[PDB]
Amino acid sequence: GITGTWYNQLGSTFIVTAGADGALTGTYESAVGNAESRYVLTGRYDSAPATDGSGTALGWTVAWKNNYRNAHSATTWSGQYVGGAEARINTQWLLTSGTTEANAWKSTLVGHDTFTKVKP
Amino acid sequence: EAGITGTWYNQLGSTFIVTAGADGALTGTYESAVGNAESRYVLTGRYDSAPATDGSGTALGWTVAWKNNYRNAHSATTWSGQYVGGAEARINTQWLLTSGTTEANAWKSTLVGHDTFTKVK
Amino acid sequence: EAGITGTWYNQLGSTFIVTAGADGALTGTYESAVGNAESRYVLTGRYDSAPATDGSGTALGWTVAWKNNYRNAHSATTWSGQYVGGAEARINTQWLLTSGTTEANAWKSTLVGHDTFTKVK
Amino acid sequence: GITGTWYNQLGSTFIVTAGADGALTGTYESAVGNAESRYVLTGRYDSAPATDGSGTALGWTVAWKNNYRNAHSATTWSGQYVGGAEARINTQWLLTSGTTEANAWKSTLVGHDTFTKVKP
Ligand SMILES: O=C(O)CCCC[C@@H]1SC[C@@H]2NC(=O)N[C@@H]21
Ligand SMILES: O=C(O)CCCC[C@@H]1SC[C@@H]2NC(=O)N[C@@H]21
Ligand SMILES: O=C(O)CCCC[C@@H]1SC[C@@H]2NC(=O)N[C@@H]21
Ligand SMILES: O=C(O)CCCC[C@@H]1SC[C@@H]2NC(=O)N[C@@H]21
Repeated sequence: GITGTWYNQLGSTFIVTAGADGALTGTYESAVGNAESRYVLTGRYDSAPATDGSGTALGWTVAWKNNYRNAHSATTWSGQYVGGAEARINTQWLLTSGTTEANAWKSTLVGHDTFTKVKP
Repeated sequence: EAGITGTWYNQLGSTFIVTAGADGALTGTYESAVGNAESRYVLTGRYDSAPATDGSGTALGWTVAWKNNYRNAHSATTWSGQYVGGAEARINTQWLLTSGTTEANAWKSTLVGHDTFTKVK
Repeated sequence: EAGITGTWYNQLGSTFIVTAGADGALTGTYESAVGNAESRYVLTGRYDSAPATDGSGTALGWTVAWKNNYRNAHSATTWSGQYVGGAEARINTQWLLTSGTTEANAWKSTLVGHDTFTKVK
Repeated sequence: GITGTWYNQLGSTFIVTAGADGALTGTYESAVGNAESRYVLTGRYDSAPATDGSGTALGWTVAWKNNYRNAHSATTWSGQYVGGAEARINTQWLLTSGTTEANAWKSTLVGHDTFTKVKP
């Protein structure tokens, strides 16, 4: 299932609980960037996916402020969970930093992360 | 926080009602004017609760999974952006809408776009 | 084609000069108002030369590599979007700006945004 | 170098020539979507990359019209070439379909393709 401890290709750790009615709640620890230790995350997932082989849509957010650091930024991940022997969460993400209006054009990074439950 | 909290409408005519908590939480409901959607959907997200004071926006994001007690689109949108405060407050965003797909169709699972929200009263 | 061909300016104040060829080619120059850029840069792209006639936009895209004979930013932007014709013609786009990075920094190589171009005369 | 025949994770074939001063010219054949046979592509790349280990920035466009089909759409790929024993081109892409104004919100797909010169 979605609940568990996940790792992406960068070595970041995503610990999440999927509530029965669609909540995602957990913590995120990034291996890269202006980040240290765990950050709060919240999100949502489709708690009644299609029964045709399709993945389960989901998304979550981290604001990059915790007791250690504040990067004045937030990332959202949007993607789908694909169950099976080697379960996967495939995502695309948007990292927005707070900027002035004149620099808003360069406020948002985009990328893609794939998660599995295999520990580095 | 008082800044973010409130009712907002985007260029499509969608409605965003949000509460910003002291801990960095965003909670509320979203009603989309378009797509496979009807009525209100739960949203949850996070914002920078101690932002820069140097004329920068406040970073934030939130998610809606497009399932409520009336419809299920088997999809989820995330919005990533910044709140720009002041008397004409704005939330400027980019978003990713992922649909659940089969593996063969995963290449076409995700739409991208941008929404600008205006605060109402 | 006559529609796309011309001079266009975006919300940043950047300048796009383009010629649309009968074969679907776009050629021209781009001058950015912002970033690690000065003067004009070559652009090349493609457009749908036989678009739908049913009130839909004309799909198109183009690339600028941010090297000219005056500066090199070691980066490239692609714009993907549609031309909306008529007396107030627009090109509405989303873009991806990739910088060359080391492998360890590749996760932060790409910016995303959106530009709207207005045709001038 | 960039010039050559490349394949992505979907099995699409990208045949390209990198001109000395920054042009990319070639053809693209997609394994998926509303597409058959080869399509014209053009793009640009950094013809004098940094000498610090960094990749070479590049991008290209395909409009999905050829003598067989017209999907009334265009894709742009933005990314970097990474040389070495197993050269790679890592990209993110935007696929815009012509739409009415009211449907423009759903006009643009986003994804990511990785290319190598290894034939399936
Ligand atoms: O530098 C920052 O502003 C905060 C840390 C951002 C790290 C990002 S989020 C997207 C990507 N996936 C990760 O696991 N880490 C980076
Ligand atoms: O069609 C779906 O799968 C569900 C509805 C998605 C509607 C989206 S979310 C991004 C954009 N902004 C809105 O206010 N509505 C659309
Ligand atoms: O800073 C760079 O690496 C080169 C200049 C990039 C400027 C970009 S491209 C997308 C956006 N639209 C513009 O008109 N300018 C910026
Ligand atoms: O369906 C269409 O509108 C035309 C074909 C699009 C296929 C795309 S482009 C991005 C992705 N990478 C590929 O190799 N194929 C798909």
